[PDB]
This record gives sequence, C-alpha cells and structure tokens, in this order.
Amino acid sequence: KVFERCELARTLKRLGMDGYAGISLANWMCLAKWESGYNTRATNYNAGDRSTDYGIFQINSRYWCNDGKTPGAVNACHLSCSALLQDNIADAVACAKRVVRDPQGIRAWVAWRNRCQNRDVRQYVQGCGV
Repeated sequence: KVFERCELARTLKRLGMDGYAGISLANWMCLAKWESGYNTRATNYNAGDRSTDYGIFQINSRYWCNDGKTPGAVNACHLSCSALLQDNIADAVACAKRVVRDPQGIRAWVAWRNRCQNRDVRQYVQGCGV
C-alpha cells in the first residue's frame, strides 16, 4: 500500500508514534517519505552485504527481521520480514519503536540523518490534524 501523506500521519499517531522516544510525528513522516515514499511493500536488496531493507521504514534484515537468507543475521523485532510488507503497518511500527530504543535513536536510519536531521520537517504533518 502507498499511503497518502495525512492518511499516514493519522495512522502513525493512532499507533502511538507521536513523541515515541522523543521523536515527533513529523520526523517519522520524514523518515517514511525518504525511505519508501510511504510504500509498505518497498524492498531494497543490498548486494554488498546480502541484506534486504523491508517496508515503509526500510528496516534491515541483518538485524531486525528474519528472511532466512541474510548470512549470520539476527531478528531483534522477532518477526518474519514479511510482517514488514503488510498494508497494515502495526508490526512495522512496533519494529520501528524497537529500532529507536537502541543507542542511536532516530539516527539509526542514515536517510533520516541525510534528509531530516536539522531540517524543517513541519511540512510533513501540516494540515493532517495531528
């Protein structure tokens, strides 16, 4: 599913993402936008390390979910990577929360550092009623 901007903003708010671990909804929106364009079935294979990024937040198989084909990978979110390709984002959100409970917080995603950190992210939630 490819979410529309405000549709996603309200979906994330209902899932408890607003201010989760000090991260605003606008930041989560900026992350999803740059990671997948709000597409829950986005996938990106990394030929270099044989891992794959899954879903709306492009969560990596080496550490977060199990896809059975990433060498020596772990599964910290304890989900099959398929759970991160569902139209319903509840599981992807639970896993994103788990990701940020790590040392780096929202900085875990390099794209957030590239396109969201120290940027004006207000635009992502403007007019969404969140």
